[PDB]
Amino acid sequence: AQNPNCNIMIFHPTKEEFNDFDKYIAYMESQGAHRAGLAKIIPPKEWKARETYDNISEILIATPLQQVASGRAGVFTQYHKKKKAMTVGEYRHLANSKKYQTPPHQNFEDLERKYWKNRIYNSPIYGADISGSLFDENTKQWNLGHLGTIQDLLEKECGVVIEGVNTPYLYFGMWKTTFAWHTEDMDLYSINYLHLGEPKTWYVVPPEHGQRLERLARELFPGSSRGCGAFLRHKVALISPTVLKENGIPFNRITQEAGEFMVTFPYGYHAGFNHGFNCAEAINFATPRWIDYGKMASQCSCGEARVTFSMDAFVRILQPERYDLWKRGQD
Ligand SMILES: O=C(O)CNC(=O)C(=O)O
Ligand SMILES: [Mg+2]
Ligand code: NI
Ligand SMILES: [Zn+2]
Repeated sequence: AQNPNCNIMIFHPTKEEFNDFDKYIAYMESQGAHRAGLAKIIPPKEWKARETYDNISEILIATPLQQVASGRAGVFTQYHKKKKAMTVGEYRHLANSKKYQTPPHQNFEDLERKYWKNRIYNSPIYGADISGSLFDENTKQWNLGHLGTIQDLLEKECGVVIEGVNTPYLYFGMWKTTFAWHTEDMDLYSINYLHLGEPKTWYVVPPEHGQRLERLARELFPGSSRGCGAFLRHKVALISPTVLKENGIPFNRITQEAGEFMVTFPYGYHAGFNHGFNCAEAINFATPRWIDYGKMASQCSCGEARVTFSMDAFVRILQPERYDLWKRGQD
């Protein structure tokens, strides 16, 4: 069995190996990469996502989200308070202001220590979940707006044609902006490209151990757990590395830098934070190996998780017993 300790693997494809996206995912899996839940892919030196980032300031962040925490430093939830619209140039200036800018630090480990010590005492503003792409149309390799769609994969594997579309999302971050512990919708893969700016630190639980994280979360967030049998689908709970280690939960960590891709694998729980002003692009995708995870994915039916149009068909076809209850949650 490849990668039996479930370590995060880092790949360096050549320009020739970068042509065929599906083939390279399957290669990484042949080497055991999925067992970690997360892999890093450094593009060949010949590749670029676009020519420059000099002209992005007029993108609009229609609903910036202020991330307000509650709890203790290592065990907390966050809620998202909606703020007035601002442009990417306005948000970058805000991120760089004395109130929001990254503090002085020695290295990534010192900054990580400061994040976990101090996150809860501040409310950073995240420009998350913005439909769109920064890949040039002429970039043919690993262009997250040109991937094979999840609806086409379901149709190729299972024969059933379904409605829905699959497009990328932009994330504009600042110091301390946070992504809570989650797996993807329907335990899909995700791919994330960090276009510019400061790093993103990731934490991940191997898929084979995801239920250990769920049991810890039910203990640490006991009211939330009574409210919903899949409350991590709400994407609000944070648990620090120190707390995970104290409770014996297997995990790994890695920092992504500008110019690098990360792939999350089906049922790989992940969480993390941004180091300073940045911009990432991400999208969900599927492969044949996903289908079995989709069939078994938990679902929130309490009403909180509220998701895209295109998840309807995935539930309806892969989980017909759950469909009626889940759809009530959506309505
Ligand atoms: O970058 C973020 O805020 C969150 N990203 C992801 O969870 C992902 O790419 O799967
Ligand atoms: Mg612009
Ligand atoms: Ni994710
Ligand atoms: Zn719920």
